[PDB]
Amino acid sequence: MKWSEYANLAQQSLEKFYLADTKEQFLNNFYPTENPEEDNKVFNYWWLAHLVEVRLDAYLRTKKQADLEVAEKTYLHNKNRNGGTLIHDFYDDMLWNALAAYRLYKATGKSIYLEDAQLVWQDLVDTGWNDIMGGGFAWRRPQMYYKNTPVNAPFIILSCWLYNELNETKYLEWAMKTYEWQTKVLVREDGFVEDGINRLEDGTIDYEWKFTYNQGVYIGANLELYRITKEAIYLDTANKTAAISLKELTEDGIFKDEGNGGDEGLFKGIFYRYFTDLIEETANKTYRDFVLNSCQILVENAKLDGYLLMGMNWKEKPSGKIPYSAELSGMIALEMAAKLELEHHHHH
Repeated sequence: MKWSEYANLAQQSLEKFYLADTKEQFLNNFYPTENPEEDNKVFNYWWLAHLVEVRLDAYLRTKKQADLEVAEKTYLHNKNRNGGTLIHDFYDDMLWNALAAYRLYKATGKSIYLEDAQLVWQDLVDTGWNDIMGGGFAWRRPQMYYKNTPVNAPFIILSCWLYNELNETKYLEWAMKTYEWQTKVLVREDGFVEDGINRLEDGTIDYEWKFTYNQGVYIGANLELYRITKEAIYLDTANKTAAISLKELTEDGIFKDEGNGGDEGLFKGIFYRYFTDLIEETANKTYRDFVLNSCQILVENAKLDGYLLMGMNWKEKPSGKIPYSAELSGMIALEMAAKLELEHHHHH
């Protein structure tokens, strides 16, 4: 089965294992789910933001209107569960949705999605930044002193996208301002990206919170700025972050576990997305093979009744309670493998 076909199977697998009993819920958070009521209490607004993105990946691959519709329907379901707006207490949850909104805008051409993305950017600029810890956007409204990567890196990406779209200087200025702070405060000399700082109001960094998605979004931020500025530092930094990530976060061809919590299940999917952008920008065949080889391990072990149930550890057979966040990273990885399989040419 080709990668494009595995991506299609992955797309179908989500509802196979997560379709909820009611249309209102849409998807159960876990599989299996012995007690739906309790397991579904948490509204994973940010998980759904990434589902919109993976549904869009399928559309970009197929060009089928039906696929774009599933993406839009998903986005509206999420926005409406959140009260008919993208505004949320967690600045990062908002950003993931703003990124999905922009991609939806580019695919549908509907102005409401661009306005949604712009509104999120504006809300962060108007309320999320302060000079505690020297700058940076805060994690959530009730904790304005805690500055972390999940908020700052995605904001840089959103700012760059908005800059290219609207051509207003404020977008590039904020992208640069945020990048400078992010790099100075949360990035290691060798390119490793720390999760955040001052979470406990003690001014320290969570060094042991080594997560793949922090590396991924920093790579994306660098590539977006490289596209706009063309300064070597951005491409060089993207490469260093990618290299250190593979060196310290992987083992035996796959990424090591990052935690049994639900949210962590989505982390490596996010890395794969921006890591794939680096691959296309640099034509790095070693990194290209890492993606394809890791996906091979996933498919050789995630089979379940003809479909794919993809947990946190890609080498192990599907076991225990699995959040669809993990399912999403598997789906993202396969869509990336499928894209790589098309051998798109970007540079000679």
